[PDB]
Amino acid sequence: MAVNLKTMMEQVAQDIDRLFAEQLPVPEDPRRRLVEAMRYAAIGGGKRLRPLLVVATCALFNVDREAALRVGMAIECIHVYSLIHDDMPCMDNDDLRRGKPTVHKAFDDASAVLSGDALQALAFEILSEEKIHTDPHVRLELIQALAIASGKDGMVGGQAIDLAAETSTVPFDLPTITRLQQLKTGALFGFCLEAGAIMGRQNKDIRDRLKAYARDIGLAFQIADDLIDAGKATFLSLLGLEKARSQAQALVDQAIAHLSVFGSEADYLRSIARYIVA
Amino acid sequence: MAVNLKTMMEQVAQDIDRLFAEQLPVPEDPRRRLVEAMRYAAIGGGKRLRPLLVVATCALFNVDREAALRVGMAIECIHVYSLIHDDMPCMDNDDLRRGKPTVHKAFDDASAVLSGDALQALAFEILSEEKIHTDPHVRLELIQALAIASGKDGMVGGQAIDLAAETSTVPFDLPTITRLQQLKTGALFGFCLEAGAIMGRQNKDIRDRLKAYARDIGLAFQIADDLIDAEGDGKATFLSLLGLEKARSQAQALVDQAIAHLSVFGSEADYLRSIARYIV
Ligand SMILES: [Ca+2]
Repeated sequence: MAVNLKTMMEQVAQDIDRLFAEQLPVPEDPRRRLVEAMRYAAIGGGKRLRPLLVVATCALFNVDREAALRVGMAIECIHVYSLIHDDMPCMDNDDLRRGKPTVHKAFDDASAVLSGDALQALAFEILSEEKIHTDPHVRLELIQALAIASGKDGMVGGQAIDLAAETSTVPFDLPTITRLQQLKTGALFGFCLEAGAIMGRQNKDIRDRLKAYARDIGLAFQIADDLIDAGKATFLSLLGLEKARSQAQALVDQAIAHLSVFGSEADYLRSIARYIVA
Repeated sequence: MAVNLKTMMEQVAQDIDRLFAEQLPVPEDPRRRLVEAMRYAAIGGGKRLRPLLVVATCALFNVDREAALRVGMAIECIHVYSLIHDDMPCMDNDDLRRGKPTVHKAFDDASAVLSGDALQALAFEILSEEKIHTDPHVRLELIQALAIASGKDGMVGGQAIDLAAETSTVPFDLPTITRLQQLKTGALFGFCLEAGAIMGRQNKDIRDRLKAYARDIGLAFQIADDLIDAEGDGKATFLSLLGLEKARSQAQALVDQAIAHLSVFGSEADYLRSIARYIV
């Protein structure tokens, strides 16, 4: 099961890379720097957790594979742009990323701002195209979901809470850092899973179960990260080492449990929760 | 015509303020600052030129007025976020915009980055809702058009060309600054006019006439801007390249050209006609 996953992963990574290169031809005009920055940030980089989730979820319902990949690129556009902006000096001020210089270092601050801005627009351009799905109602569902997942009630909202924690001398509580995770990383994860239910025209019960999986692995992910990282409150600082470890493991079990109404079609999502999140 | 135009402008301004206020409730969780930054930028502008164009174009056909206004809010999301990101120290460093301190000044740099980021997302959320149009294809057409108009092949692409001009010692030529305008400001104007055609379920011939109007007023607007800014005093501009007399006459000709695209409409197009003349 870990081998079928490790190879799904590689197929996904090379496909997303292909899609981005194809989506981002370098224009023969002064937009050259902008698009080269977009390609620099979007191509080659991450392990494509988000496109992977989209592909693995769409596989529950035998969704058109190609369209599933493009939805993957759309969510990855949002993820990548968020990283470009997060890395900037006024934010996390990071010099490196994938062992490679961040956009504002390789290019400049303004190029980082604009390349991120363009990638957000591109996510919606991609989702909007007819190749995604013939049912227009479907495409609208994906677009509304992504817009909510990306903005003030989603990823950016989470970024903002994180910024508030860093600039406040009042330590946050467990409910607030939980809400922080739900928005900062959980919104995009939730989109990945929900996109599958949408692409498959599934019912509320199935939609709810997939979003619960996303909810639970997202939290497990952050708890694990709060452990790996070792002044603001964290799951480690609030739960302590022992309970944080046990709660991360419990969340993984829970995430898998949400998929229990599925047969073996849900096996990729099971593996993702273990051999990646755990 | 200018009298009704002023009235429409004041009305659109009030409506857009109402709509943004309703769209942006302030949470008591730590997202408070983000949303207050969004409200600060979006509310109490602001001539709302882009909402005005949407409203005046939808008026050509039988489009629900509140729906037209919401599309106006959506395009204004893109415009406002673009100003927030443009004012930042990384870009133009403006501490002020029409007597109003910029977001990074009233708040901080990080809040300006995020409030702009959230506003771009908000534009697409707004367009996706059924409130806009019962027909799903109308909404999808608007969304596709906005994403193209906003990104690397639109507004941000234009922003990039401008940034390239400012950080190079090689003066751009007429073709390049023409492309610069088409993208930097022309793309959003194009959306405003095309949105009216889309909301009105209009044919390709009508859509093209409207986009041609946007193209012409957008160029005229930039030429007039190149003129205005010069009156109040080294990258190439329409003024530097064309010279004073040619830039003046071309701005004027472009207004006439913009209006001529509307010759197939009756008095319902008077707002758009006035707006074009106003852009001078
Ligand atoms: Ca600028």
